[PDB]
Order: sequence, then structure tokens, then C-alpha cells
Amino acid sequence: AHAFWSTQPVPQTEDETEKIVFAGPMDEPKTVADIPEEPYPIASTFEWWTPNMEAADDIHAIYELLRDNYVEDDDSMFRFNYSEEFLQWALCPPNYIPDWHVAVRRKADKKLLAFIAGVPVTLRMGTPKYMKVKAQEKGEGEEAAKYDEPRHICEINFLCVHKQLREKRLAPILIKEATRRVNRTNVWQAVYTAGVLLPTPYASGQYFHRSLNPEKLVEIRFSGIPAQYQKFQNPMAMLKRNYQLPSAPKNSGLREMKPSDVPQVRRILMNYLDSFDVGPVFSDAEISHYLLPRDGVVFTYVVENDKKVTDFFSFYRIPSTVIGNSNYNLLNAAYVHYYAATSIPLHQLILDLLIVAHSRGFDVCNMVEILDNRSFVEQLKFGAGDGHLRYYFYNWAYPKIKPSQVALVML
Ligand SMILES: CCCCCCCCCCCCCC(=O)SCCNC(=O)CCNC(=O)[C@H](O)C(C)(C)COP(=O)(O)OP(=O)(O)OC[C@H]1O[C@@H](n2cnc3c(N)ncnc32)[C@H](O)[C@@H]1OP(=O)(O)O
Ligand SMILES: COC(=O)c1ccc(N2CCCCCC2)c(NS(=O)(=O)c2ccc(CCCCC3CCN(C)CC3)cc2)c1
Repeated sequence: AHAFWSTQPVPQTEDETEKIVFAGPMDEPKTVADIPEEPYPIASTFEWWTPNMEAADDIHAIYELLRDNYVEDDDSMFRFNYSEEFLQWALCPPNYIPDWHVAVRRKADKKLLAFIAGVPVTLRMGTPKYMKVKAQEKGEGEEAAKYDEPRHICEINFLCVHKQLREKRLAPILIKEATRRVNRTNVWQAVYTAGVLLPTPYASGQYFHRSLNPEKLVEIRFSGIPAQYQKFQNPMAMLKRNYQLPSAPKNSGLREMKPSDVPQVRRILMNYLDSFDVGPVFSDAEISHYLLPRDGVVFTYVVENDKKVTDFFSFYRIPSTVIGNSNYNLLNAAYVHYYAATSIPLHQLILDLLIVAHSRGFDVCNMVEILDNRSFVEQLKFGAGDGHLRYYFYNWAYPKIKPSQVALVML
């Protein structure tokens, strides 16, 4: 049972979700005027705090909270360690709403205890292609297309409650206060991802990873293995050889993205993302914010042929604290972000991703099987991890879709 999620406008079972045939809201239409003006009540020892995510000291406070208390893998080998610079980038895109960055502190000594953040995203979230075919057969095309226009909604991330305050029902209070602040802006849907199963995802995909620095990963994952390399020797030689990469990119035309590339990147990205059921719509300002390179945060390269951008790829950096080990405190991971190929096979493009990442000192490249990420898993030697990413809407009925129909990369 679900004392909190059972009270919310989300599909309550897989079975409920199996039945959904059209996109659209779950709740009663409401108006901003219906929504409480004052913050949701919390106990007298706590206070609401709106950190300024553009202010270095407030960023630092959130940073420490997440560093010590945010997402761990199932075996508690790793905990994300998002950088300060990354936090500022992720939480302050163009037209961001400072009121959507919500924290709780202890009133008496200002100890930071909890956080959640929303940012605006414009998303296509109309009825998916396969359900529209069904609707057309049945003479229900108009009902299936009602919510096809891109919608200005909230993307929620970075929900975190300090370890000392877990399982005290603080997360539901954070979620209700975030909901209220978003609703007060006349927004009624949100999109969110999690590695846990909650009621009820519209899509779910595995994580995949690709070793860039085998010597370091084997030190971390266990002692003297892994299983299928057991017999040789040398298993370490075999492993290094398996994951080895060119030291320079192969694609002539490859260079870092520059601001003048923004219009062309937007055009090729938007044409590609259009082929997916759920996916963002980015303005030029959003393309510039999410894709222009930023030291230690986001890395974006374009293939230019004849002064025209024909392909591009991006990845972003999330270090993880290595919780158990000693030789190594941190794992430097690259995550596949957006890309688009029009002149070369996607595997040839992503190979250059791997080369640049390796060249820049990343230990591993990680991704979810969204977009066309499955198309290069085998040849580029990605292996499935133990993680899954589950995609959810708040207040939006949505038919189940494959993760290959999802084009929103959540940081
Ligand atoms: C229109 C605008 C809408 C905006 C809001 C839309 C909703 C956004 C939703 C948030 C999207 C966030 C996206 C991300 O950032 S996903 C990443 C979440 N963060 C972490 O995993 C960090 C480490 N863990 C923690 O900090 C905590 O354990 C959290 C905070 C996760 C739970 O704290 P705690 O362990 O101390 O528990 P509690 O007693 O306070 O509360 C227990 C209740 O919380 C439900 N629970 C557990 N995990 C999650 C989860 N990941 N999303 C939603 N709900 C979750 C659980 O089913 C139970 O409810 P019910 O089963 O009893 O019913
Ligand atoms: C916290 O976990 C780590 O820091 C982490 C670090 C390293 C990982 N590997 C596993 C294989 C060898 C070592 C390198 C790559 C994984 N693996 S795994 O299979 O890829 C996974 C990835 C991610 C998770 C977390 C669940 C997703 C959390 C959401 C992520 C997106 N938001 C926007 C919301 C939370 C769990 C396992 C994990």
C-alpha cells in the first residue's frame, strides 16, 4: 500500500496503465485561485527555504546535502556527487522559476535537511504513435490528438532527504509543497524519473555502461576477476585490450560546438527528436544553455562538413563517490546526452564520443536505453548495469511506451 501515492493524481497500478488509450490529465481541472496562497504546514522546528541557485554559497549548501545523502546504487558501492557547477547548470535554465527550488532547514541552527527542485520544460506528451493508429481505426482520432501540442510543464529532480531524517514522511511534504508552487504558476503536469518503482511508470529502461579505464574499474568493482575473464593469464591484458580506444577522433570535421552552431544544432536535433513519442522542444536559448560546452559539466561536439553542421553529440559529467574503496575516492562518469546523426552511422558518431571522453580522463560512459542508444550497445561494448530508469508523469494519463520511444534525457 501507498499512504501518499494513493492520494495523488497518478495511475495506481500497472493494470490501470495497461488500459490507458489517450494522453490527458488525471485530475479535475483547477485554477490557480483554488490553490493555497501559503506554504504547506511543516512542524515548528523546520522552515521552508528557497535557496538561490545562482549564488555560490547556496549552491554549495545544496551540493553538500546531495554529496552526502543523494542516490546510491542498490549495493551502495556509489553515490552521485553532482558538482556545484553542474547544479547551477541543471537548475537554472532559461526562464527557470527560483520559487521551484525548495528546501527545508532546521529552524534553530539552519541545518539543511531536505531538497527538491523543479525546472520548466516544454514537452511533447500527446498520445503515442501506436495508440493513435488504434484511435484512427476506432474513429477516435480527434480525442487522441487533443493534447498533441507541446506543453509547458515542470521537470522534478534532486529530491533528497538527509539520512538522519529518513522514513519520517518528510518526502511527501516536499512533494506537496513543490506541487503547490508549480500549480500557483498555472502548471498542472510534471515529468520525473527515478531508479525505484513507484505508481506507475509510462516507460522503463536499463542503464548501460562502457568502461573507458579498466584498470580503475576492476579495482573498484571487486578484487581479482571479473567472471568471464577468470581464465588466462593475463585477464587484465585481455580486458585492457577489449576496451581500448583510439587516442584521436576519427571523423574529420569534428570540433567543439560554438555559439554560431546553435541554429543548425537546434534544427537537426528537433528533426531527430520529432520521431519519438515523448520528447522535449528546445528554443535557441535552451539549445545554447543545455548544449554549449561548459568546463567540467557538459561537452558537445559537432561534425562540420562544408561549413554545415551535419551531426553532433553531447555528454555531461557526473562524478560518483566510491563509497567502499580506498585507492579511489571518485569515479568520473560521462553520460550520453543528446545527439543527432544525418551523415554517418550513429555507432561511428558515438565512437567519437567515447574517444573524447577517454581523452578527457573519464572512467566510464553511462547511458539509459532511450533515444537510439540500443543501436550502438553491442558494437561499442556497452554492457547492461543493474540500474533502471523509470519515467513518470504527474497528473497525466499516458499509455505504456517502449524506452526507445522516449527522447527526454533527465540529468
Ligand atoms: C504539477 C507539479 C507536480 C510536482 C510534483 C510531482 C511529483 C514528483 C515526485 C518526486 C520525484 C523525484 C525524482 C527524484 O529526484 S528520484 C531520486 C530520489 N532521491 C534519492 O533516492 C536520494 C536518497 N533517498 C532519499 O533522499 C529518500 O529516501 C527519499 C527522499 C527518496 C524518500 O524519503 P524517505 O525514504 O525518508 O521516505 P519518507 O518516509 O519521507 O516518504 C516515503 C514515501 O515517499 C515515497 N518515495 C520514496 N522514494 C521516492 C521517489 N524517488 N520519488 C517519489 N516518491 C518516493 C514512498 O513511495 C513513500 O510514499 P508511499 O509509498 O507511502 O505512498
Ligand atoms: C548512484 O549510482 C552511481 O553513482 C553509479 C555509478 C557507477 C555505475 N556503473 C555500474 C558498472 C561499473 C561501474 C561504472 C558504471 C552505476 N551503475 S548502474 O547500473 O549504471 C546505475 C545507474 C544509476 C543508478 C541510480 C538510479 C537512477 C537514479 C535517477 C537518475 C536520474 N535522475 C534524474 C533521477 C534519479 C543505479 C545504478 C551507478
